[PDB]
Amino acid sequence: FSLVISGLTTILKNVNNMRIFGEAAEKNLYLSQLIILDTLEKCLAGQPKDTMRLDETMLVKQLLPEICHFLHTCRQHAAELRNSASGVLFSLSCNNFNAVFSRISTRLQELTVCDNVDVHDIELLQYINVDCAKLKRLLKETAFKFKALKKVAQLAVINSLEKAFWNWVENYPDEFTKLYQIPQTDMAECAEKLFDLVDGFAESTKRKAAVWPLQIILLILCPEIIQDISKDENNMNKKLFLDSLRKALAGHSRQLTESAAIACVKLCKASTYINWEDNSVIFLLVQSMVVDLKNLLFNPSKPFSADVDLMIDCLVSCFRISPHNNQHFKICLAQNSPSTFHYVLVNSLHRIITNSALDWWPKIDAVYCHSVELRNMFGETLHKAVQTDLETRSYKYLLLSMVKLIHADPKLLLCNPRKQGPETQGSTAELITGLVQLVPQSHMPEIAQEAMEALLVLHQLDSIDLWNPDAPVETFWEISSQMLFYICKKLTSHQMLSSTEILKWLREILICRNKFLLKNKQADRSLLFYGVGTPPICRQAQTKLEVALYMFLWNPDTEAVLVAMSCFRHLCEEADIRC
Repeated sequence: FSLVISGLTTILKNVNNMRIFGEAAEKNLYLSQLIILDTLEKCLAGQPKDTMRLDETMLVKQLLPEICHFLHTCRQHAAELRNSASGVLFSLSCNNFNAVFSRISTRLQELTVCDNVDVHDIELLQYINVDCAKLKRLLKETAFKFKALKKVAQLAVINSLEKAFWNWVENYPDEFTKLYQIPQTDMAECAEKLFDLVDGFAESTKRKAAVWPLQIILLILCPEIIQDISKDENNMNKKLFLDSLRKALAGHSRQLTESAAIACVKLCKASTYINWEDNSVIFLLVQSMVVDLKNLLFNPSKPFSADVDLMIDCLVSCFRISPHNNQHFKICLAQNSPSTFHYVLVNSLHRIITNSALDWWPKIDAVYCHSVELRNMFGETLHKAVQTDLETRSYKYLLLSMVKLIHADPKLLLCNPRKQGPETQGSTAELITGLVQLVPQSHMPEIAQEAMEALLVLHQLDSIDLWNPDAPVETFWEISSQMLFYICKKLTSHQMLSSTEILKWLREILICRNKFLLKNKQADRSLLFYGVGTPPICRQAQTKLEVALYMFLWNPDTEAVLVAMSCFRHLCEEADIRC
Protein backbone atom coordinates (compact mmCIF):
# COMPACT_ATOMS: atom_id res chain seq x y z
CA PHE A 1 0.00 0.00 0.00
CA SER A 2 1.79 3.11 1.28
CA LEU A 3 5.29 1.72 0.73
CA VAL A 4 4.51 0.59 -2.82
CA ILE A 5 2.91 3.95 -3.59
CA SER A 6 5.95 5.80 -2.21
CA GLY A 7 8.38 3.69 -4.23
CA LEU A 8 6.38 4.05 -7.43
CA THR A 9 6.03 7.81 -6.91
CA THR A 10 9.77 8.17 -6.31
CA ILE A 11 10.56 6.17 -9.46
CA LEU A 12 8.09 8.22 -11.52
CA LYS A 13 9.44 11.52 -10.19
CA ASN A 14 13.00 10.43 -10.98
CA VAL A 15 11.95 9.46 -14.51
CA ASN A 16 10.12 12.77 -15.04
CA ASN A 17 13.06 14.75 -13.61
CA MET A 18 15.42 13.77 -16.42
CA ARG A 19 17.33 15.38 -19.29
CA ILE A 20 17.07 13.13 -22.38
CA PHE A 21 19.47 15.28 -24.39
CA GLY A 22 20.00 12.54 -26.98
CA GLU A 23 17.56 11.32 -29.61
CA ALA A 24 16.85 7.73 -28.53
CA ALA A 25 16.73 8.82 -24.87
CA GLU A 26 13.38 10.57 -25.32
CA LYS A 27 11.90 7.60 -27.19
CA ASN A 28 13.09 5.21 -24.47
CA LEU A 29 11.72 7.45 -21.72
CA TYR A 30 8.38 7.58 -23.55
CA LEU A 31 8.02 3.81 -23.16
CA SER A 32 9.49 3.81 -19.64
CA GLN A 33 7.02 6.40 -18.34
CA LEU A 34 4.13 4.65 -20.09
CA ILE A 35 5.05 1.33 -18.46
CA ILE A 36 5.47 3.01 -15.07
CA LEU A 37 2.09 4.74 -15.35
CA ASP A 38 0.38 1.53 -16.45
CA THR A 39 1.88 -0.34 -13.50
CA LEU A 40 0.82 2.42 -11.10
CA GLU A 41 -2.72 2.47 -12.49
CA LYS A 42 -2.98 -1.32 -12.22
CA CYS A 43 -1.70 -1.16 -8.64
CA LEU A 44 -4.25 1.52 -7.74
CA ALA A 45 -7.07 -0.46 -9.35
CA GLY A 46 -6.03 -3.59 -7.46
CA GLN A 47 -5.79 -1.71 -4.17
CA PRO A 48 -9.17 -1.84 -2.39
CA LYS A 49 -11.07 1.28 -1.40
CA ASP A 50 -10.94 0.00 2.20
CA THR A 51 -7.27 1.03 2.28
CA MET A 52 -8.44 4.65 2.74
CA ARG A 53 -5.33 6.27 1.33
CA LEU A 54 -5.99 9.66 2.91
CA ASP A 55 -2.50 9.41 4.42
CA GLU A 56 -1.29 9.52 0.79
CA THR A 57 -2.09 13.23 0.55
CA MET A 58 1.63 13.94 0.14
CA LEU A 59 1.82 11.24 -2.54
CA VAL A 60 -1.12 12.80 -4.39
CA LYS A 61 0.52 16.23 -4.15
CA GLN A 62 3.73 14.77 -5.59
CA LEU A 63 1.75 13.06 -8.37
CA LEU A 64 0.21 16.44 -9.19
CA PRO A 65 3.65 17.42 -10.58
CA GLU A 66 4.55 13.79 -11.40
CA ILE A 67 1.40 12.24 -12.90
CA CYS A 68 0.82 15.62 -14.57
CA HIS A 69 4.53 16.14 -15.31
CA PHE A 70 3.60 16.31 -19.00
CA LEU A 71 -0.08 17.33 -18.74
CA HIS A 72 0.48 20.40 -16.55
CA THR A 73 1.49 22.66 -19.43
CA CYS A 74 -0.48 20.37 -21.78
CA ARG A 75 1.56 21.67 -24.72
CA GLN A 76 2.23 10.93 -30.23
CA HIS A 77 3.88 9.74 -27.03
CA ALA A 78 2.32 12.78 -25.37
CA ALA A 79 -1.13 11.38 -26.18
CA GLU A 80 -0.26 7.99 -24.69
CA LEU A 81 1.14 9.68 -21.58
CA ARG A 82 -2.05 11.74 -21.33
CA ASN A 83 -4.21 8.62 -21.55
CA SER A 84 -2.10 6.87 -18.90
CA ALA A 85 -2.29 9.90 -16.60
CA SER A 86 -6.05 10.14 -17.12
CA GLY A 87 -6.43 6.49 -16.13
CA VAL A 88 -4.15 6.99 -13.12
CA LEU A 89 -6.11 10.05 -11.97
CA PHE A 90 -9.40 8.19 -12.45
CA SER A 91 -8.05 5.40 -10.25
CA LEU A 92 -6.92 7.99 -7.70
CA SER A 93 -10.35 9.65 -7.58
CA CYS A 94 -11.85 6.40 -6.27
CA ASN A 95 -9.96 6.81 -2.97
CA ASN A 96 -8.28 10.24 -2.75
CA PHE A 97 -11.19 12.27 -4.08
CA ASN A 98 -11.17 14.78 -1.21
CA ALA A 99 -7.61 15.97 -1.86
CA VAL A 100 -8.28 16.34 -5.59
CA PHE A 101 -11.45 18.34 -4.93
CA SER A 102 -9.65 20.53 -2.39
CA ARG A 103 -6.87 21.24 -4.89
CA ILE A 104 -9.44 22.05 -7.60
CA SER A 105 -11.35 24.41 -5.29
CA THR A 106 -8.15 26.15 -4.15
CA ARG A 107 -7.00 26.58 -7.76
CA LEU A 108 -10.39 27.99 -8.77
CA GLN A 109 -10.39 30.43 -5.85
CA GLU A 110 -6.83 31.55 -6.67
CA LEU A 111 -7.58 31.97 -10.38
CA THR A 112 -10.79 33.92 -9.75
CA VAL A 113 -8.85 36.67 -7.98
CA CYS A 114 -6.00 36.52 -10.52
CA ASP A 115 -2.46 36.44 -18.48
CA ASN A 116 -1.69 33.55 -20.83
CA VAL A 117 -3.41 30.58 -19.17
CA ASP A 118 -4.38 29.60 -15.63
CA VAL A 119 -6.91 26.80 -16.26
CA HIS A 120 -4.01 24.41 -15.66
CA ASP A 121 -4.45 22.77 -12.23
CA ILE A 122 -7.97 24.25 -12.31
CA GLU A 123 -9.34 22.07 -15.15
CA LEU A 124 -8.38 18.92 -13.21
CA LEU A 125 -12.07 17.96 -12.99
CA GLN A 126 -11.84 16.97 -16.66
CA TYR A 127 -10.38 13.53 -15.85
CA ILE A 128 -11.69 13.33 -12.27
CA ASN A 129 -14.11 10.47 -11.67
CA VAL A 130 -17.56 11.93 -11.09
CA ASP A 131 -20.38 10.90 -8.77
CA CYS A 132 -23.94 12.15 -8.31
CA ALA A 133 -23.18 13.77 -4.95
CA LYS A 134 -19.75 14.81 -6.22
CA LEU A 135 -21.29 16.30 -9.36
CA LYS A 136 -23.86 18.17 -7.27
CA ARG A 137 -21.14 19.55 -4.99
CA LEU A 138 -19.04 20.65 -7.97
CA LEU A 139 -22.14 22.29 -9.45
CA LYS A 140 -22.68 24.16 -6.17
CA GLU A 141 -19.05 25.32 -6.22
CA THR A 142 -19.43 26.45 -9.84
CA ALA A 143 -22.57 28.35 -8.85
CA PHE A 144 -20.71 30.04 -5.97
CA LYS A 145 -17.67 30.96 -8.09
CA PHE A 146 -18.94 31.45 -11.67
CA LYS A 147 -19.85 35.14 -11.55
CA ALA A 148 -16.67 36.47 -9.89
CA LEU A 149 -14.39 34.80 -12.41
CA LYS A 150 -12.78 35.48 -15.77
CA LYS A 151 -14.62 34.59 -18.96
CA VAL A 152 -11.78 32.22 -19.87
CA ALA A 153 -12.05 30.57 -16.45
CA GLN A 154 -15.83 30.29 -16.87
CA LEU A 155 -15.40 28.65 -20.28
CA ALA A 156 -12.81 26.24 -18.88
CA VAL A 157 -15.17 25.32 -16.04
CA ILE A 158 -17.97 24.78 -18.57
CA ASN A 159 -15.80 22.53 -20.73
CA SER A 160 -14.69 20.54 -17.69
CA LEU A 161 -18.28 20.22 -16.46
CA GLU A 162 -19.74 18.93 -19.73
CA LYS A 163 -17.43 15.93 -19.99
CA ALA A 164 -17.38 15.46 -16.22
CA PHE A 165 -21.13 14.90 -16.57
CA TRP A 166 -20.36 12.60 -19.50
CA ASN A 167 -17.96 10.69 -17.23
CA TRP A 168 -20.63 10.45 -14.54
CA VAL A 169 -23.09 9.06 -17.09
CA GLU A 170 -20.60 6.54 -18.48
CA ASN A 171 -19.18 5.28 -15.17
CA TYR A 172 -22.55 5.40 -13.39
CA PRO A 173 -25.33 4.77 -15.93
CA ASP A 174 -27.73 4.29 -13.02
CA GLU A 175 -27.71 7.65 -11.22
CA PHE A 176 -28.46 9.42 -14.51
CA THR A 177 -31.62 7.34 -14.90
CA LYS A 178 -32.28 7.73 -11.17
CA LEU A 179 -32.43 11.51 -11.57
CA TYR A 180 -35.19 11.17 -14.16
CA GLN A 181 -36.87 8.50 -12.02
CA ILE A 182 -36.65 10.17 -8.59
CA PRO A 183 -36.10 13.95 -8.81
CA GLN A 184 -33.38 15.65 -6.76
CA THR A 185 -34.10 19.21 -5.63
CA ASP A 186 -30.46 20.13 -4.98
CA MET A 187 -29.35 18.95 -8.42
CA ALA A 188 -32.22 20.81 -10.09
CA GLU A 189 -31.38 24.03 -8.23
CA CYS A 190 -27.69 23.70 -9.11
CA ALA A 191 -28.60 23.12 -12.77
CA GLU A 192 -30.88 26.18 -12.80
CA LYS A 193 -28.14 28.32 -11.24
CA LEU A 194 -25.60 27.01 -13.77
CA PHE A 195 -28.02 27.80 -16.60
CA ASP A 196 -28.49 31.33 -15.27
CA LEU A 197 -24.72 31.78 -15.07
CA VAL A 198 -24.30 30.47 -18.62
CA ASP A 199 -27.06 32.78 -19.88
CA GLY A 200 -24.98 35.51 -18.27
CA PHE A 201 -22.42 34.64 -20.96
CA ALA A 202 -24.45 35.03 -24.16
CA GLU A 203 -22.34 37.75 -25.75
CA SER A 204 -22.51 36.84 -29.45
CA THR A 205 -22.88 33.96 -31.89
CA LYS A 206 -19.62 32.34 -30.76
CA ARG A 207 -20.38 32.64 -27.04
CA LYS A 208 -23.98 31.50 -27.52
CA ALA A 209 -22.84 28.54 -29.63
CA ALA A 210 -20.31 27.52 -26.97
CA VAL A 211 -22.96 27.84 -24.25
CA TRP A 212 -25.49 25.78 -26.24
CA PRO A 213 -23.66 22.45 -25.66
CA LEU A 214 -23.74 23.09 -21.92
CA GLN A 215 -27.18 24.74 -21.99
CA ILE A 216 -28.77 21.66 -23.57
CA ILE A 217 -27.13 19.39 -20.99
CA LEU A 218 -28.30 21.61 -18.12
CA LEU A 219 -31.82 21.63 -19.56
CA ILE A 220 -31.70 17.82 -19.69
CA LEU A 221 -30.61 17.86 -16.04
CA CYS A 222 -34.03 19.39 -15.24
CA PRO A 223 -36.80 17.00 -16.40
CA GLU A 224 -39.78 18.84 -14.92
CA ILE A 225 -38.53 22.18 -16.25
CA ILE A 226 -38.17 20.72 -19.75
CA GLN A 227 -41.70 19.32 -19.51
CA ASP A 228 -43.05 22.69 -18.34
CA ILE A 229 -41.31 24.68 -21.10
CA SER A 230 -43.61 23.17 -23.74
CA LYS A 231 -46.69 24.47 -21.90
CA ASP A 232 -43.50 30.70 -17.00
CA GLU A 233 -41.50 33.93 -16.87
CA ASN A 234 -38.69 32.13 -15.02
CA ASN A 235 -38.56 29.69 -17.96
CA MET A 236 -38.39 32.40 -20.64
CA ASN A 237 -34.61 32.12 -21.05
CA LYS A 238 -34.77 28.34 -21.57
CA LYS A 239 -37.56 28.69 -24.13
CA LEU A 240 -35.49 31.36 -25.90
CA PHE A 241 -32.41 29.09 -25.90
CA LEU A 242 -34.36 26.12 -27.35
CA ASP A 243 -36.00 28.34 -30.03
CA SER A 244 -32.50 29.59 -31.02
CA LEU A 245 -31.30 25.97 -31.50
CA ARG A 246 -34.39 24.95 -33.58
CA LYS A 247 -33.75 27.83 -36.04
CA ALA A 248 -29.99 27.45 -36.02
CA LEU A 249 -30.89 23.79 -36.68
CA ALA A 250 -33.41 24.87 -39.34
CA GLY A 251 -30.74 26.20 -41.71
CA HIS A 252 -32.03 29.77 -41.60
CA SER A 253 -25.28 30.50 -39.98
CA ARG A 254 -22.87 27.64 -40.64
CA GLN A 255 -21.08 27.80 -37.28
CA LEU A 256 -24.35 28.19 -35.36
CA THR A 257 -25.88 25.26 -37.26
CA GLU A 258 -22.83 23.09 -36.55
CA SER A 259 -22.88 23.92 -32.83
CA ALA A 260 -26.63 23.27 -32.65
CA ALA A 261 -26.15 19.95 -34.45
CA ILE A 262 -23.44 18.94 -31.97
CA ALA A 263 -25.69 19.91 -29.06
CA CYS A 264 -28.61 17.94 -30.52
CA VAL A 265 -26.35 14.91 -31.04
CA LYS A 266 -25.41 15.18 -27.37
CA LEU A 267 -29.15 15.36 -26.64
CA CYS A 268 -29.71 12.16 -28.62
CA LYS A 269 -26.87 10.45 -26.75
CA ALA A 270 -28.33 11.52 -23.40
CA SER A 271 -31.79 10.33 -24.47
CA THR A 272 -30.22 6.97 -25.29
CA TYR A 273 -28.73 7.13 -21.80
CA ILE A 274 -32.21 8.13 -20.58
CA ASN A 275 -34.74 5.43 -19.75
CA TRP A 276 -36.29 3.87 -22.84
CA GLU A 277 -39.31 2.54 -20.94
CA ASP A 278 -39.71 5.88 -19.13
CA ASN A 279 -39.40 8.28 -22.05
CA SER A 280 -40.72 11.23 -20.00
CA VAL A 281 -41.21 13.10 -23.31
CA ILE A 282 -37.42 13.24 -23.55
CA PHE A 283 -37.62 10.91 -26.55
CA LEU A 284 -40.32 13.14 -28.04
CA LEU A 285 -38.21 16.24 -27.40
CA VAL A 286 -35.28 14.57 -29.16
CA GLN A 287 -37.48 13.45 -32.07
CA SER A 288 -38.61 17.07 -32.47
CA MET A 289 -35.13 17.81 -33.89
CA VAL A 290 -34.09 14.33 -35.07
CA VAL A 291 -35.68 15.14 -38.45
CA ASP A 292 -33.58 18.30 -38.78
CA LEU A 293 -30.46 16.38 -37.74
CA LYS A 294 -31.26 13.75 -40.37
CA ASN A 295 -31.67 16.42 -43.05
CA LEU A 296 -28.32 17.90 -41.94
CA LEU A 297 -25.93 14.97 -41.49
CA PHE A 298 -27.57 12.20 -43.54
CA ASN A 299 -28.29 14.22 -46.68
CA PRO A 300 -25.95 13.05 -49.48
CA SER A 301 -26.16 16.28 -51.47
CA LYS A 302 -25.71 18.44 -48.38
CA PRO A 303 -22.07 18.44 -47.22
CA PHE A 304 -21.24 17.51 -43.65
CA SER A 305 -19.40 19.71 -41.14
CA ALA A 306 -15.35 15.79 -37.07
CA ASP A 307 -18.06 14.72 -39.50
CA VAL A 308 -17.34 11.01 -39.02
CA ASP A 309 -17.50 11.12 -35.21
CA LEU A 310 -20.75 13.09 -35.06
CA MET A 311 -22.34 10.99 -37.81
CA ILE A 312 -21.42 7.76 -36.01
CA ASP A 313 -22.72 9.10 -32.69
CA CYS A 314 -26.02 10.18 -34.24
CA LEU A 315 -26.46 6.87 -36.07
CA VAL A 316 -25.71 4.88 -32.92
CA SER A 317 -28.17 6.99 -30.92
CA CYS A 318 -30.87 6.59 -33.58
CA PHE A 319 -30.34 2.82 -33.66
CA ARG A 320 -30.46 2.65 -29.86
CA ILE A 321 -33.69 4.65 -29.59
CA SER A 322 -35.23 3.30 -32.82
CA PRO A 323 -33.73 -0.02 -33.96
CA HIS A 324 -36.68 -0.59 -36.31
CA ASN A 325 -36.30 2.85 -37.94
CA ASN A 326 -33.39 1.75 -40.12
CA GLN A 327 -34.15 4.17 -42.94
CA HIS A 328 -30.92 6.14 -42.49
CA PHE A 329 -28.84 2.96 -42.61
CA LYS A 330 -30.75 1.92 -45.73
CA ILE A 331 -29.87 5.29 -47.28
CA CYS A 332 -26.21 4.73 -46.39
CA LEU A 333 -26.43 1.39 -48.23
CA ALA A 334 -26.54 3.11 -51.61
CA GLN A 335 -24.03 3.33 -54.44
CA ASN A 336 -24.60 7.08 -54.77
CA SER A 337 -23.81 7.47 -51.06
CA PRO A 338 -20.21 8.60 -50.51
CA SER A 339 -17.48 6.36 -49.14
CA THR A 340 -17.66 8.47 -45.98
CA PHE A 341 -21.25 7.29 -45.56
CA HIS A 342 -20.08 3.68 -45.78
CA TYR A 343 -17.25 4.36 -43.32
CA VAL A 344 -19.68 5.93 -40.85
CA LEU A 345 -22.08 3.00 -41.21
CA VAL A 346 -19.22 0.54 -40.65
CA ASN A 347 -18.12 2.43 -37.55
CA SER A 348 -21.69 2.47 -36.25
CA LEU A 349 -22.08 -1.28 -36.75
CA HIS A 350 -18.69 -1.91 -35.13
CA ARG A 351 -19.46 0.20 -32.06
CA ILE A 352 -22.79 -1.61 -31.86
CA ILE A 353 -20.73 -4.80 -31.74
CA THR A 354 -17.98 -3.10 -29.69
CA ASN A 355 -18.17 -1.92 -26.07
CA SER A 356 -21.69 -0.85 -25.12
CA ALA A 357 -23.73 -1.04 -21.93
CA LEU A 358 -26.16 -3.96 -21.74
CA ASP A 359 -29.05 -1.53 -21.32
CA TRP A 360 -32.18 -1.12 -23.48
CA TRP A 361 -29.52 -0.66 -26.22
CA PRO A 362 -30.28 -3.20 -28.97
CA LYS A 363 -27.73 -5.91 -29.70
CA ILE A 364 -25.94 -6.74 -32.95
CA ASP A 365 -29.13 -8.44 -34.16
CA ALA A 366 -31.65 -6.74 -36.49
CA VAL A 367 -28.69 -5.77 -38.70
CA TYR A 368 -28.43 -9.12 -40.50
CA CYS A 369 -31.24 -8.06 -42.84
CA HIS A 370 -28.56 -6.11 -44.74
CA SER A 371 -25.76 -8.71 -44.57
CA VAL A 372 -25.99 -9.48 -48.29
CA GLU A 373 -25.58 -5.81 -49.16
CA LEU A 374 -22.86 -5.48 -46.51
CA ARG A 375 -20.77 -8.07 -48.33
CA ASN A 376 -21.82 -6.50 -51.63
CA MET A 377 -20.11 -3.23 -50.69
CA PHE A 378 -16.80 -4.81 -49.72
CA GLY A 379 -16.93 -6.85 -52.91
CA GLU A 380 -17.51 -3.59 -54.76
CA THR A 381 -14.40 -2.21 -53.07
CA LEU A 382 -12.51 -5.18 -54.56
CA HIS A 383 -9.33 -3.77 -52.94
CA LYS A 384 -8.78 -1.03 -55.52
CA ALA A 385 -5.38 -0.34 -53.95
CA VAL A 386 -4.15 -3.55 -55.57
CA GLN A 387 -7.02 -3.72 -58.08
CA THR A 388 -6.89 10.22 -56.99
CA ASP A 389 -4.75 9.94 -53.87
CA LEU A 390 -7.60 11.03 -51.59
CA GLU A 391 -9.92 8.35 -52.99
CA THR A 392 -7.26 5.66 -52.57
CA ARG A 393 -6.55 6.73 -48.98
CA SER A 394 -10.28 6.76 -48.18
CA TYR A 395 -10.67 3.29 -49.69
CA LYS A 396 -7.71 1.96 -47.70
CA TYR A 397 -9.10 3.36 -44.44
CA LEU A 398 -12.54 1.96 -45.30
CA LEU A 399 -10.91 -1.43 -45.92
CA LEU A 400 -9.21 -1.24 -42.53
CA SER A 401 -12.57 -0.36 -40.97
CA MET A 402 -14.33 -3.35 -42.53
CA VAL A 403 -11.45 -5.58 -41.41
CA LYS A 404 -11.85 -4.35 -37.84
CA LEU A 405 -15.59 -4.97 -38.23
CA ILE A 406 -14.91 -8.59 -39.20
CA HIS A 407 -12.59 -8.74 -36.19
CA ALA A 408 -15.50 -7.66 -34.00
CA ASP A 409 -17.97 -10.06 -35.62
CA PRO A 410 -17.66 -12.63 -38.44
CA LYS A 411 -21.38 -13.43 -38.48
CA LEU A 412 -22.19 -10.07 -40.10
CA LEU A 413 -20.77 -11.15 -43.46
CA LEU A 414 -21.02 -14.95 -43.11
CA CYS A 415 -24.76 -15.06 -43.93
CA ASN A 416 -24.01 -16.62 -47.33
CA PRO A 417 -26.65 -19.24 -48.22
CA ARG A 418 -25.87 -18.83 -51.93
CA LYS A 419 -22.69 -20.92 -51.52
CA GLN A 420 -23.94 -24.06 -53.27
CA GLY A 421 -22.15 -24.36 -56.62
CA PRO A 422 -20.29 -21.78 -58.69
CA GLU A 423 -21.86 -19.11 -56.46
CA THR A 424 -19.53 -20.30 -53.68
CA GLN A 425 -16.78 -18.44 -55.55
CA GLY A 426 -18.92 -15.36 -54.90
CA SER A 427 -19.64 -16.29 -51.28
CA THR A 428 -17.88 -17.15 -48.00
CA ALA A 429 -15.12 -18.64 -50.15
CA GLU A 430 -14.79 -15.34 -52.02
CA LEU A 431 -14.67 -13.49 -48.70
CA ILE A 432 -11.89 -15.71 -47.38
CA THR A 433 -9.96 -15.51 -50.66
CA GLY A 434 -10.16 -11.72 -50.74
CA LEU A 435 -9.11 -11.52 -47.10
CA VAL A 436 -6.14 -13.80 -47.82
CA GLN A 437 -4.90 -11.67 -50.72
CA LEU A 438 -4.40 -8.74 -48.34
CA VAL A 439 -1.65 -10.56 -46.42
CA PRO A 440 0.95 -10.68 -49.26
CA GLN A 441 0.21 -7.02 -50.06
CA SER A 442 3.24 -4.93 -49.11
CA HIS A 443 1.57 -1.58 -49.88
CA MET A 444 0.14 -1.28 -46.35
CA PRO A 445 1.41 -3.45 -43.47
CA GLU A 446 -1.17 -2.51 -40.85
CA ILE A 447 -4.08 -3.67 -43.01
CA ALA A 448 -2.16 -6.87 -43.71
CA GLN A 449 -1.75 -7.53 -39.99
CA GLU A 450 -5.39 -6.68 -39.29
CA ALA A 451 -6.73 -8.93 -42.06
CA MET A 452 -4.29 -11.64 -41.00
CA GLU A 453 -5.55 -11.60 -37.42
CA ALA A 454 -9.08 -11.47 -38.85
CA LEU A 455 -8.41 -14.69 -40.76
CA LEU A 456 -7.15 -16.19 -37.50
CA VAL A 457 -10.35 -14.99 -35.79
CA LEU A 458 -12.62 -16.52 -38.42
CA HIS A 459 -10.59 -19.73 -38.35
CA GLN A 460 -11.81 -20.93 -34.94
CA LEU A 461 -14.35 -23.74 -34.98
CA ASP A 462 -17.16 -21.46 -33.83
CA SER A 463 -16.57 -19.29 -36.89
CA ILE A 464 -15.93 -22.42 -38.98
CA ASP A 465 -19.44 -23.75 -38.35
CA LEU A 466 -20.90 -20.50 -39.76
CA TRP A 467 -19.64 -21.14 -43.32
CA ASN A 468 -21.49 -24.08 -44.94
CA PRO A 469 -24.69 -25.26 -43.21
CA ASP A 470 -24.82 -28.37 -45.41
CA ALA A 471 -21.27 -29.80 -45.32
CA PRO A 472 -19.13 -27.41 -43.25
CA VAL A 473 -16.22 -29.86 -42.99
CA GLU A 474 -15.69 -30.31 -46.74
CA THR A 475 -15.97 -26.62 -47.62
CA PHE A 476 -13.76 -25.73 -44.65
CA TRP A 477 -11.04 -28.14 -45.76
CA GLU A 478 -11.26 -27.02 -49.40
CA ILE A 479 -11.01 -23.32 -48.59
CA SER A 480 -8.24 -23.94 -46.05
CA SER A 481 -6.36 -25.83 -48.75
CA GLN A 482 -6.86 -22.95 -51.19
CA MET A 483 -5.51 -20.36 -48.76
CA LEU A 484 -2.65 -22.69 -47.80
CA PHE A 485 -1.80 -22.96 -51.50
CA TYR A 486 -1.71 -19.19 -51.83
CA ILE A 487 0.36 -18.68 -48.68
CA CYS A 488 2.85 -21.40 -49.63
CA LYS A 489 3.32 -20.01 -53.14
CA LYS A 490 3.86 -16.54 -51.66
CA LEU A 491 6.38 -17.89 -49.14
CA THR A 492 8.35 -19.95 -51.67
CA SER A 493 8.36 -16.86 -53.88
CA HIS A 494 10.61 -15.34 -51.17
CA GLN A 495 9.15 -11.82 -51.18
CA MET A 496 7.85 -11.96 -47.59
CA LEU A 497 9.49 -8.98 -45.91
CA SER A 498 7.54 -9.87 -42.74
CA SER A 499 8.06 -13.62 -43.07
CA THR A 500 8.46 -14.06 -39.30
CA GLU A 501 4.92 -12.91 -38.51
CA ILE A 502 3.57 -14.82 -41.52
CA LEU A 503 5.17 -18.02 -40.23
CA LYS A 504 3.78 -17.38 -36.74
CA TRP A 505 0.24 -16.87 -38.04
CA LEU A 506 0.65 -19.95 -40.23
CA ARG A 507 1.55 -21.90 -37.09
CA GLU A 508 -1.64 -20.59 -35.49
CA ILE A 509 -3.69 -21.55 -38.56
CA LEU A 510 -2.19 -25.05 -38.54
CA ILE A 511 -2.89 -25.40 -34.82
CA CYS A 512 -6.52 -24.41 -35.34
CA ARG A 513 -6.82 -26.77 -38.32
CA ASN A 514 -5.53 -29.67 -36.23
CA LYS A 515 -7.83 -28.74 -33.34
CA PHE A 516 -10.85 -28.72 -35.66
CA LEU A 517 -9.74 -32.02 -37.18
CA LEU A 518 -9.54 -33.53 -33.69
CA LYS A 519 -13.00 -32.15 -32.88
CA ASN A 520 -14.43 -33.66 -36.08
CA LYS A 521 -12.71 -37.00 -35.49
CA GLN A 522 -14.12 -37.18 -31.96
CA ALA A 523 -17.49 -36.23 -33.44
CA ASP A 524 -17.13 -38.55 -36.46
CA ARG A 525 -14.17 -40.86 -37.06
CA SER A 526 -14.53 -40.69 -40.85
CA LEU A 527 -10.91 -35.44 -44.00
CA LEU A 528 -10.60 -39.18 -44.64
CA PHE A 529 -12.14 -39.13 -48.14
CA TYR A 530 -11.10 -35.51 -48.85
CA GLY A 531 -7.32 -35.72 -48.54
CA VAL A 532 -6.57 -39.02 -46.78
CA GLY A 533 -7.75 -41.41 -49.50
CA THR A 534 -6.39 -34.37 -59.82
CA PRO A 535 -5.12 -35.84 -56.54
CA PRO A 536 -6.86 -34.81 -53.31
CA ILE A 537 -6.44 -31.09 -52.69
CA CYS A 538 -5.50 -31.66 -49.03
CA ARG A 539 -2.55 -33.84 -50.06
CA GLN A 540 -1.25 -31.10 -52.36
CA ALA A 541 -1.79 -28.52 -49.61
CA GLN A 542 0.22 -30.64 -47.18
CA THR A 543 2.93 -31.02 -49.83
CA LYS A 544 3.13 -27.24 -50.20
CA LEU A 545 3.18 -26.99 -46.40
CA GLU A 546 6.16 -29.31 -46.01
CA VAL A 547 8.02 -27.75 -48.96
CA ALA A 548 7.66 -24.27 -47.47
CA LEU A 549 8.64 -25.59 -44.04
CA TYR A 550 11.81 -27.11 -45.49
CA MET A 551 12.52 -23.74 -47.09
CA PHE A 552 12.13 -22.05 -43.70
CA LEU A 553 14.99 -23.97 -42.08
CA TRP A 554 17.24 -22.54 -44.81
CA ASN A 555 16.04 -18.96 -44.25
CA PRO A 556 19.03 -16.81 -43.17
CA ASP A 557 17.00 -15.42 -40.25
CA THR A 558 17.15 -16.87 -36.73
CA GLU A 559 13.66 -16.95 -35.17
CA ALA A 560 12.13 -18.62 -38.24
CA VAL A 561 13.84 -21.96 -37.50
CA LEU A 562 11.92 -22.30 -34.24
CA VAL A 563 8.70 -21.42 -36.07
CA ALA A 564 9.38 -24.09 -38.69
CA MET A 565 10.21 -26.71 -36.03
CA SER A 566 7.02 -25.92 -34.11
CA CYS A 567 5.16 -26.30 -37.41
CA PHE A 568 6.90 -29.66 -37.90
CA ARG A 569 5.69 -30.72 -34.45
CA HIS A 570 2.14 -29.63 -35.31
CA LEU A 571 2.26 -31.50 -38.64
CA CYS A 572 3.32 -34.62 -36.73
CA GLU A 573 0.50 -34.01 -34.26
CA GLU A 574 -2.11 -33.73 -37.02
CA ALA A 575 -0.73 -36.83 -38.74
CA ASP A 576 -1.12 -38.69 -35.44
CA ILE A 577 -4.65 -37.30 -34.99
CA ARG A 578 -5.70 -38.39 -38.49
CA CYS A 579 -4.69 -41.95 -37.54
